[PDB]
Amino acid sequence: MELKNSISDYTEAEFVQLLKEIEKENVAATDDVLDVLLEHFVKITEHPDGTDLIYYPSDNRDDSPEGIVKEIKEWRAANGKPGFKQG
Amino acid sequence: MELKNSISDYTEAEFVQLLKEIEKENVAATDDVLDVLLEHFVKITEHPDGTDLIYYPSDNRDDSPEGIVKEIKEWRAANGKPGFKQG
Amino acid sequence: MELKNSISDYTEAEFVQLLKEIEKENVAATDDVLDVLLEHFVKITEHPDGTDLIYYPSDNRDDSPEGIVKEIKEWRAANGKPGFKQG
Amino acid sequence: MELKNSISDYTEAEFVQLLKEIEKENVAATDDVLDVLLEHFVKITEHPDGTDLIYYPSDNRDDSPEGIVKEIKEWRAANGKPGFKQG
Repeated sequence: MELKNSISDYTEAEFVQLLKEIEKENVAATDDVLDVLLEHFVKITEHPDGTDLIYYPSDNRDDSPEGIVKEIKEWRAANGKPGFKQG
Repeated sequence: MELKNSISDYTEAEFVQLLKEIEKENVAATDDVLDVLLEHFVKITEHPDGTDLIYYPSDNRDDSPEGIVKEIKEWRAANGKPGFKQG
Repeated sequence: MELKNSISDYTEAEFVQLLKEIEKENVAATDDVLDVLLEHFVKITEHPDGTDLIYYPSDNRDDSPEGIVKEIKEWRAANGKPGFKQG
Repeated sequence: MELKNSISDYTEAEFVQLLKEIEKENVAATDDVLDVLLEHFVKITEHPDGTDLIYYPSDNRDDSPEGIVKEIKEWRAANGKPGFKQG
């Protein structure tokens, strides 16, 4: 197992792909994979709003993976915390 | 016959027409009008790629006035920037 | 922190200010801050010449912050890239 | 010209000098320069508490460039990550 524990463990491209899986499982017949991916997303982002980031986007941004990534990046910088794996 | 300050001064159809006009200017005798048009495109879109959206387009997107508009709306939306006027 | 990952995040004045700091750090007894600012400069400008603009000015151009800024301004404009924020 | 891409490029003494300048930059009304140094700090250390290390120090160690450096050193060694250049 090649486990990712924090956001620095990720690159903006790998995180975008994790968000695409979530979108894929959101439309899936069952929520079994979805429930686990949501828990992982909440744990690696450390953002207080949790899954609200996915389900309730602020009016300005959209709920695309890129818009969510931009939201996280901005909030990590604002709070002086490390972001993704820079590349 | 209006001076357009930003993207919110354009409806999407109007912008697609502007792109069509850029195409014709591309084959005109001089670049005098083309250059003013290209500078304006950069100004209103604010996209990092600039005129590359027209000339060295993303492969995962269709090279057409509509493929161009799509990319523009998506990048702006993802980035929290205002889009086109309604029409 | 506030992220400024693009030239459009700076007005020309803020950029001249940035260059003024580089000018100061360039003659300082320590180079630590200088090196961080030089990498930022190259990354936000995207100019193929990089730091040569600061150290090796063209024959009619200056290595003053105002002249380096003018050179970036024209270069991006000529190449269909977005410019400085409003101011 | 080498560019300090990681903590491996810094000896402890250089890093300390870097934090000393960040601490005066707080005196600097150019948050633009300070924000660039802070982004670099967070990037090279990859420590969880990011800028908290400098601003909201744990009252467990000393609030000084040398105290911040010992902690990073400690955390990196505890985490199996590369440390500072020897010198």
